[PDB]
Amino acid sequence: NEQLAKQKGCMACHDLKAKKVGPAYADVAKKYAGRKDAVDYLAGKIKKGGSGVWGSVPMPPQNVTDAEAKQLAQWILSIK
Ligand code: HEC
Repeated sequence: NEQLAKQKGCMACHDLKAKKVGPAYADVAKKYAGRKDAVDYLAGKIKKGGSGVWGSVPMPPQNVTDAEAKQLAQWILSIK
């Protein structure tokens, strides 16, 4: 929803249409669509991190469960 992206700290480097540090959620959903692994793939870089798709900025790992992480990839996609 929204309170799940604040208490955690994902909005720190993200935002619907507020290009700041990380890739705004909106842009993240546009990068994928119809993929058969957009949930495991996204949530994958969510519970681990990495870089190379948005530049060289190496994103840090996060401490989230595969459940809330799955809701962040399914919710981020539902966002235009
Ligand atoms: C800044 C210190 C960040 C914090 C804190 C979080 N994320 Fe992040 N995220 C960041 C960057 C720089 C990137 C892009 C990697 C790069 O090339 O630099 C990302 C990317 C994501 C993605 C998409 C990755 C993909 O497969 O394209 C997701 C889904 C994502 N981030 C989720 C996420 C969540 C849930 C966070 C809170 C726990 C979070 N990020 C924090 C930078 C930063």
